[PDB]
Amino acid sequence: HHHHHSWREQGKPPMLFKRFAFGSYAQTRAFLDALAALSEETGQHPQNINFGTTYVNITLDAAGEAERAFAARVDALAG
Amino acid sequence: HHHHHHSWREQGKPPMLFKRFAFGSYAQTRAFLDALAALSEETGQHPQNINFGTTYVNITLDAATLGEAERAFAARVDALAGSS
Ligand code: NI
Ligand code: NI
Repeated sequence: HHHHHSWREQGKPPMLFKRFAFGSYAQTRAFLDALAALSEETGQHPQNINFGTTYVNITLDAAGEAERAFAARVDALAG
Repeated sequence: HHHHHHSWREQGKPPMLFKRFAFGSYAQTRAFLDALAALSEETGQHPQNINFGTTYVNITLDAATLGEAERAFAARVDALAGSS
């Protein structure tokens, strides 16, 4: 049990989707920088990232244990 | 090479400008994304949405309009992609 907003599983070949919210552009930008660093280190890239000034939508495609662990590393970065 | 000189597309009910940029590698896409963040901070102008993968970036600009401030932002984004 935790207090993070859940990742939603959807689509025929399943995907994990989550919308992260931030209080300002600077907080969104700082998170996107840490998310880029995470993908660069791991070689694991979400299938899609899209963002505005106060939100980041992330979609992870089925490679599973590894997808859930990457979603947990992203949740840890958000807070 | 990919082509970055195509026109921005005008689309949607309150008009928006839309363009997709494609790159040959993650390094090139990432350099463009980092330069786009610097541009937004320089201008204080932020796209409505930036939507990307490892080899492409889709940008949507909203009406402040649409006027010349939005078109000038679009042209500076083209110059970051190598088109001027
Ligand atoms: Ni052409
Ligand atoms: Ni050519």
